Amino acid sequence: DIRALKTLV
Repeated sequence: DIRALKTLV
């Protein structure tokens, strides 16, 4: 879930 700044998945 938390990595960098998610947009599409």
